[PDB]
Amino acid sequence: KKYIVALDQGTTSSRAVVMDHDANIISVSQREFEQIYPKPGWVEHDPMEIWATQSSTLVEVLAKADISSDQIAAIGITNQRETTIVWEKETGKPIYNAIVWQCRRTAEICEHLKRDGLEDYIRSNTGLVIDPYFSGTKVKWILDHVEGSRERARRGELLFGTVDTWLIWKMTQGRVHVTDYTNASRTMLFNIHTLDWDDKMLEVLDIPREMLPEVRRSSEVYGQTNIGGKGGTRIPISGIAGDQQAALFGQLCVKEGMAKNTYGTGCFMLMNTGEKAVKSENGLLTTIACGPTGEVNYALEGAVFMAGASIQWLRDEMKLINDAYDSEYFATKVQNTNGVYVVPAFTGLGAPYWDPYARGAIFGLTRGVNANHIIRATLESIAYQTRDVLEAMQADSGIRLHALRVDGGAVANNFLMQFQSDILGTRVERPEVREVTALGAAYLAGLAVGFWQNLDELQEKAVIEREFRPGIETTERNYRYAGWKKAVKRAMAWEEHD
Amino acid sequence: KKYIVALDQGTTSSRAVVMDHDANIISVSQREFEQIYPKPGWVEHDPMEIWATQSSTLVEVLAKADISSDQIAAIGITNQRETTIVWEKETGKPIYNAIVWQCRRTAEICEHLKRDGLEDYIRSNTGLVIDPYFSGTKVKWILDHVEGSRERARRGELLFGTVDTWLIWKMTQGRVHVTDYTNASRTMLFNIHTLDWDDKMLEVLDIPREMLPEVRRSSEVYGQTNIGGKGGTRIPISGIAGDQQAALFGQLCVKEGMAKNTYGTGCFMLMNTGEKAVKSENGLLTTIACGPTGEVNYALEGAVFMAGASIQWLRDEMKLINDAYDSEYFATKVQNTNGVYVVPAFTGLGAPYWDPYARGAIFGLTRGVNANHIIRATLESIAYQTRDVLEAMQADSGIRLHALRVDGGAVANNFLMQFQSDILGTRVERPEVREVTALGAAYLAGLAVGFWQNLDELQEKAVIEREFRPGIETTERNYRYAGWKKAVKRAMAWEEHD
Amino acid sequence: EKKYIVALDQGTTSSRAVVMDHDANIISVSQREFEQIYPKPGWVEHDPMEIWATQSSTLVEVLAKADISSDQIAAIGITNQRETTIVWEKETGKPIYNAIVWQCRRTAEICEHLKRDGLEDYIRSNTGLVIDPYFSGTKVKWILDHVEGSRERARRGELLFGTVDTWLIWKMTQGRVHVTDYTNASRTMLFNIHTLDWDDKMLEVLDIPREMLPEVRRSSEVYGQTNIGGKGGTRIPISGIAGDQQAALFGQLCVKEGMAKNTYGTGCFMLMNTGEKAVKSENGLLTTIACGPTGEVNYALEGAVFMAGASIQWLRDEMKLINDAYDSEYFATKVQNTNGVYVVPAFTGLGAPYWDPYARGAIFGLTRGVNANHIIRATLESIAYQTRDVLEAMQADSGIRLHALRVDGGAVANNFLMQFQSDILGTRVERPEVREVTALGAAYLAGLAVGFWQNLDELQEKAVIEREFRPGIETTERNYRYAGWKKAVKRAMAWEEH
Amino acid sequence: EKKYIVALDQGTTSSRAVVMDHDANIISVSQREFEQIYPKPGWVEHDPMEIWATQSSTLVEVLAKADISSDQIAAIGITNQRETTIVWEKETGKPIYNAIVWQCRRTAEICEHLKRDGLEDYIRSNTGLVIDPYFSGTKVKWILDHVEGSRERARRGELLFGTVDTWLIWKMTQGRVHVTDYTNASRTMLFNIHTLDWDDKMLEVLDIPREMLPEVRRSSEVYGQTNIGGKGGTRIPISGIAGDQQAALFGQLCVKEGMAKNTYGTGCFMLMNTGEKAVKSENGLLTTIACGPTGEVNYALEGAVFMAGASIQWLRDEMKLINDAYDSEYFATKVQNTNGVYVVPAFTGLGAPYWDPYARGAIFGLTRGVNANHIIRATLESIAYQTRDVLEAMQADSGIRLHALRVDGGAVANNFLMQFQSDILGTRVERPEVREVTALGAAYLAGLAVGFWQNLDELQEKAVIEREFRPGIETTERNYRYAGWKKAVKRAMAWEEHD
Ligand SMILES: Nc1ncnc2c1ncn2[C@@H]1O[C@H](COP(=O)(O)OP(=O)(O)O)[C@@H](O)[C@H]1O
Ligand SMILES: Nc1ncnc2c1ncn2[C@@H]1O[C@H](COP(=O)(O)OP(=O)(O)O)[C@@H](O)[C@H]1O
Repeated sequence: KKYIVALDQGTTSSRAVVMDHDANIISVSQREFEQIYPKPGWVEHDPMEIWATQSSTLVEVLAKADISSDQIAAIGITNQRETTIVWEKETGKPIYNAIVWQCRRTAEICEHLKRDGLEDYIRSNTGLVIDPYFSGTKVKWILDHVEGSRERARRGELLFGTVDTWLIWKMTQGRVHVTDYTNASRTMLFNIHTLDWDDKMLEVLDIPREMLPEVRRSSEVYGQTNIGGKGGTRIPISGIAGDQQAALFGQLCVKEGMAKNTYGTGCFMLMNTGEKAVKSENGLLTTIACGPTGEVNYALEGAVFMAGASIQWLRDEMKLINDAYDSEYFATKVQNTNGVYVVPAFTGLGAPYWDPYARGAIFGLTRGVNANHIIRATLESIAYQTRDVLEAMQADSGIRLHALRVDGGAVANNFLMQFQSDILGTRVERPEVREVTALGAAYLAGLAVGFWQNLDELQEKAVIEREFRPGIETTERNYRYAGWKKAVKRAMAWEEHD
Repeated sequence: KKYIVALDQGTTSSRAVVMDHDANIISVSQREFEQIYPKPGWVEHDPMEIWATQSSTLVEVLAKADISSDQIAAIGITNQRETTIVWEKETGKPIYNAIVWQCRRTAEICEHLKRDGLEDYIRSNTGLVIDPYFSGTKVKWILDHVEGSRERARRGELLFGTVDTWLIWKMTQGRVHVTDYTNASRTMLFNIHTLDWDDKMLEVLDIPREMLPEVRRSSEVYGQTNIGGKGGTRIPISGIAGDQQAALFGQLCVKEGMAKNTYGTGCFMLMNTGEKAVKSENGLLTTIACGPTGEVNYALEGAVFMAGASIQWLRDEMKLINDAYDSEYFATKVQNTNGVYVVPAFTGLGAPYWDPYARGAIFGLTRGVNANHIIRATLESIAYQTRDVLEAMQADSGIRLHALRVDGGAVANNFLMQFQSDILGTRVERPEVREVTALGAAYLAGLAVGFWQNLDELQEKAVIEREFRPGIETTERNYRYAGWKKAVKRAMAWEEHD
Repeated sequence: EKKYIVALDQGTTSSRAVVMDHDANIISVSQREFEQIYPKPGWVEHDPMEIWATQSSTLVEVLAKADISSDQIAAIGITNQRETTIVWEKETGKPIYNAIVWQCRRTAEICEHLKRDGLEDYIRSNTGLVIDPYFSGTKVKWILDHVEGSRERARRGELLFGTVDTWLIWKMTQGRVHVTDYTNASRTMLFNIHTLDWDDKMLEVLDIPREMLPEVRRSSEVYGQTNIGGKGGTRIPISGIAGDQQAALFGQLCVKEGMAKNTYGTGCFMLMNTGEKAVKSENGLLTTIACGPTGEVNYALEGAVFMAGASIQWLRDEMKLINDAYDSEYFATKVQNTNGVYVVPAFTGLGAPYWDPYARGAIFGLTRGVNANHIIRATLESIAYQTRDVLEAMQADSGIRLHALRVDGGAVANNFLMQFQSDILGTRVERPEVREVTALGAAYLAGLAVGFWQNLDELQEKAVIEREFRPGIETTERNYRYAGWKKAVKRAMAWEEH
Repeated sequence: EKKYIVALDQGTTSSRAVVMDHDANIISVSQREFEQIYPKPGWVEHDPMEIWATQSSTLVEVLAKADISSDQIAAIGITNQRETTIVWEKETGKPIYNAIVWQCRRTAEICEHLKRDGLEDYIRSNTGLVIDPYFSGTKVKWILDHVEGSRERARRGELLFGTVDTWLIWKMTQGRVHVTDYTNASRTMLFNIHTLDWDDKMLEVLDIPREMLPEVRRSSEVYGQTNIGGKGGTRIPISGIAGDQQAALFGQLCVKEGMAKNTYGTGCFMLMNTGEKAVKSENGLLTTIACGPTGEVNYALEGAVFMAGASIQWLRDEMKLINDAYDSEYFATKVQNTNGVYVVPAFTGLGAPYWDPYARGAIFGLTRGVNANHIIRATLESIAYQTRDVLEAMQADSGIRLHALRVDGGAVANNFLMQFQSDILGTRVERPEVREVTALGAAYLAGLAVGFWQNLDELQEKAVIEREFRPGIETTERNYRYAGWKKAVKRAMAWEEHD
């Protein structure tokens, strides 16, 4: 009994990870899963595939690392936060695929609410923005979209759930219908002061309460699981959080003012705002983090929809790189983007913009622009975007951050990193372990299980493997930025409202 | 006595065709040359390299076809229209590279003029539009960049010329310094009415009249060349015309209201308006063509900067494809652009927009979008463009095309062909022989020296290879076209000038 | 309850997991490729943890993905890559050396003495085996000698040995179980095929402590149970074991004497069923245990080809000449002959009927016009060649003239291959509807065991000849191309220095 | 006045034209590759016209682009690929058949008849050539026998026979002149190297009308003029011709006995000057004619290897393994060695010291973990091997172990290869700054005639070794690797089936 196990249900892959008591990484599992675009603007995931992969990674992580059911103190869980599931309570079968948080299909529905004038209400109790991004719209969607859903829904025959929930249920044979604070926040269904489903929003979206599941603390005993092994082995489930929050947490951004920015399929920037929830005026998200004890807290969140994904697109779709990591190479074979700009609004915009109608776009093409500029453009867009939110933050925040605690798959790229310090004019912290989403999940659980007795017990745990100071002139910084800002403006509003 | 040679010094390649009296392409020779992009929006060529390749070709088609210097009746010359070259007479060495019609460096220069109510005149006098495209401002520009050029030139130390102009001089060792009408009407410098150098123009731009060459007829001995051989052999240069203008003539559009479309590096639609010059109101150019005799005729013209070039760009720069023939195969792997649009303003706008500041851009980008979608979007810009002008054409022309006739490299592409057909809803006629440009120069030089008594002998000559009636995909046309429009507006105004 | 049977295929390049219904319908498949280690030219290894880890996650995964729950599995079938040797520590359960693969050749040295020593007839007689590094014996000894004080702990109980099945079953029973079937045991070169038990002459020759040995068992029989979680007290019976080859002969219903099949996976295996008589080869073929219609020990004539689908992987992965294995046929068909080039896929020694551990891969007949495609096709070709090779011996040894070859394996997707083979043999060819005959074989057995099925014939109406390739062209070529091939071989033979 | 000499390099794969000056620098170059045609597996053909046309445009382009007038050219030097045989109609000036590339193997059969009729000794002694389908003889005859009434017209004075120097010049004199040189003429196996003239037995044995051969001349000397137009009445002396190998040797100032060079191109050639002395060789080398310090007649030991640069071109154009020959280096350095792989590149048979028309190209040591890097790498090494093969025959035959190796050719750029090479022989490898040496010879051969330069000394210090490669591999290793090759080689032999 001396291992903790984090579960990370990524946007593109399912991960499984293994730490010890000194919190190292004994092992990793990963599997990607099919991403579906039934139609341009839309994103879906197979719930079944989401599962399997997530299960198998679990099982495969121990196997290979040669660990037995028995030594697993507990299991923590983080997931991508907005994607929505709905299935028959009985058969445990989805009434429709999972709609990822990217999928813009409920834009239209958003229009309605915007118009009924719920904007202030929503910013107010949920702290969210009216976006197809959030779960509510989605649920109403399956709901309206499937024959007598609403009905079954009422007869409590159907279960609504995010990923964490779905995970756990499956996990516990349908025994446990739960989810933690953090994940509830982004549903735009649950009140954040109150701390429990906004009664108003259910009516609004026309959503039968029967369907929701209990909400709990992010750090706590929720259940157990039997994955086989040596007769009588049950594994506990003591930790749940959205990756974002997980990272935040595994980053030890446990006081107000503390923040990090993560780089994976998207970009997330979160600042801990302690016990008090700052209402943003600069196009940010107010949300729930975790205190040093898995306690409710608040946070300022800036969400970027596309980051490493552009890069995935380069390779899967554009097929211009053979592997992610190549980007560094190619992008550095030139001195600039040669006037080029990418606006990766592939799935709309996001903070601080919030533009369901924007699409992805390339700018300032000329004859002599080759592929290397493009790729490089792609990277930098990442860098701009952040700049977009960071400011917003300092705006809303009132704090002027002095360095950037980043993390994610992509922090591995040094270019992007340098580029980022430059463009920012800020220091950039690069911790020695980049799977913190996973840590935050280990941390939360084992906490819940006295695997660790408190945070501090970790503290000297977090190590900056490298830091980046800028190097470029203010003039050009702003100079390049302006370009970016203009590029943005050309993109927004592309798609037509039906 | 047996053959005539056409010479096509095209934007991207130098060429040499051998026709017989029967009007048959007996042998061919292509050579490609370097495209220089000193910087974004600028495109130069090496004048020597132009020379270089163009001589090699001629020398090459001949050998190959086992043809002796004596057997050639005349030499015709066609060329890329607007590139300016400038050299010393005493040495025949350029003070600068050829500056391309593409090249957008003289934009500032155009704003001065615009600023000086110079417009009405220019249009009036030259039938052109203020824009970086003309050798006008170009010339000037070199003059201002090279130390004490002006003075030398005044003292007639420096020669000025277009391409034909440079070729002929080169080929007649300095002996002859001349130009034809068509060409000359593309300088901004020359009066299409008058039939001679506009002084205001020469004044306004401050170009020394010494540098200009003799404007001549499109069909007329001008001199001769010595390419060795038996000995005593001298070959005459009987024909000259701007390629756009040569193509039109080779299409035998010698009567008023007869049109053609040309797709090579760029796109150029022309209409023979007979002895009367029609003034554009729709963004079109008024220019000089040839009569059925090689005599001054007038044409309305639409000009698109980027046509075949894009495929080359995907090719050389993007490397998405291996060959331009390819493109088709990729485009037909998908059934729509996935809503992605491309605007090939790599080198500014042009007809009917004229916007030296537009730069290329790709729009409606999304995650399921791949290379093919892209390649295909690329070909579509092509038809979109042609549709654009084709309409100014009919506004201006008042004539409704009951069918397009076309030519150039690109027309071998049936995707392009058929698309174009459905996009326009008009029929598209494709010849068996597509180098109708060379033909036109064959035709002129030939007509000149008695090789053929008239166009008559050449009428029975053509043959349509394919006629592209518009695929049912002629219902959804404004719809497609409409995205197009939207898209363009978004391309417009990229580069910074203020 | 219990509607499903699960086959486990632990192949040389991947591990699978297959779910059948009572109708013997693959309700789900799972794969995951795994590393191929070549510490040195001529040697192949695997990681027993990786073999494990893969095999694990697959099972878990097919289940998952198909929504089948543990309570529903009547039993589990088990198949494996046959010769590969593993040696762990009973306590820790950890290995003291990587799986050494049948392919591997480090043992020829040892093998060298055994020849030296006179051990032919015996080995062959009692084993029906030949002296070669293909078989586990030599391998074992090897590790024993390489690992320090192996023999001690070996005799002190301490170390276990196992083939794959051994290794997987040991692992799914927590160590509780240490079984093996006949089929499998035969391939060790350690155990007596007549006697039905470990041959101690051997054990003595090779100096292998019987402590470390496991128990030979019945191919169809409950050996034990596994626990993979679920509704407490859930466990699954392990009723089936076979070497995939034999495993395959069975799935294919070749349970009567004179019945054979050919299998095209990573390699090539032809086996004929000899009823209860163990026919002694005299043409380079092996004699091995097989399965009667009840799991009963039968006997077989077997031809073992080391490089078959392996070659194609080489091309794609190593030569990188291909993207997908399915590509191969396309390219090959791109040429029309191989331009007289031959490929000899002896990357891993010779194998029947030659057995030549000193031969290495080689390519012949190259010329300046020989290109990739020709080469590819040569590769494919080499497969139908090695086949015709053994097929002859089969009918030497068998004395039976097979009228049509029945086939199976992953590579039979190849129409080209299938056709070429047809022609090369000048015999018809039967492609089944399903190709996972191997996993099938395994389900059958373990299901027969647990009464899933009461008899084969139940399953007879299963098997649908999806396609039949009849011999194409005339003899002449046949023999002609063959001679070509023979030549080649002889020059492959004897490369390595020993 | 006349401030420049121009060299025409006509190679097996591309047509060149170089422009130098009095200070023998290179003002410019123009190349162009031309189609390799393989009618049948082991058959090598070229469109005479393409050879022509390419040489033309190249000549033209150098001038044109360098801004150089016919009036400025002191003369044209000429070199070519050596065995490729062209035969055309005197009237029309048209090839009766493609040009048969030296590489071509189609005449083995015929070489058989030869050996069989006891001629090995003679051929070896008057011509200095070994019986193979390498040389011109059989080619001609082949043609001859294959074209209906050729022989007839060929006596009837209507048909012409030429190597490539010869087809060029005549194409550039409008048929005025039909000449050839010592160097080239010696590779036909129809020319006696002492007598220094057309072999009768030769013509006899082979049935070739004396009436078709150009006339044999010096290497440096004025043979004609050409007119390429320009400023009226401009003529250009054609003042030099040599087989490019001999050209290289020459352009290396390889001019006294003991002096030798290795050239690495589409093939690989190694030759060493034996002065005036014609050494018959026992070790498989070639005996031929080279140039004296004045263009006078010299002699040499040649070592001819069929594929060097061509092997890579096969990776690049056929196997598509690399996209650029220069890449080679890159790839092969991603590996420490070659996983026991060996590439024997007998695409075109053997060649010295082997001499095996039946030999095919092959690959050995194949194993599962062998990737394309190893193949490329092996490819490279084969070059090094073969060199070491001829190299030895040479020391055998001449008693001298080369202290340093003077090299050149297009492939000498490959640093890897260079080094490997050093390693494999355990000899120093001198790399000149200008590797374009074949041309240079030609220029030298020309300007010299035309008195452009009066002596070679004028030319001496003009040479500079850009790089020296010393062997960095332990003897054992060195030899060890050799033995392997040697083994591989044999397996390669006699693959082909001779009825
Ligand atoms: N099959 C093809 N499909 C599409 N575009 C093509 C195709 N072939 C050539 N192109 C383009 O057409 C142009 C060559 O046409 P051409 O008319 O010969 O040149 P130019 O206008 O300068 O004289 C290049 O831009 C080339 O990519
Ligand atoms: N870096 C390199 N490595 C290997 N071969 C090279 C390299 N660079 C050029 N080459 C090769 O050298 C040959 C060119 O020979 P060169 O001396 O130019 O041509 P030629 O055949 O006419 O003598 C080509 O076959 C090319 O494949």
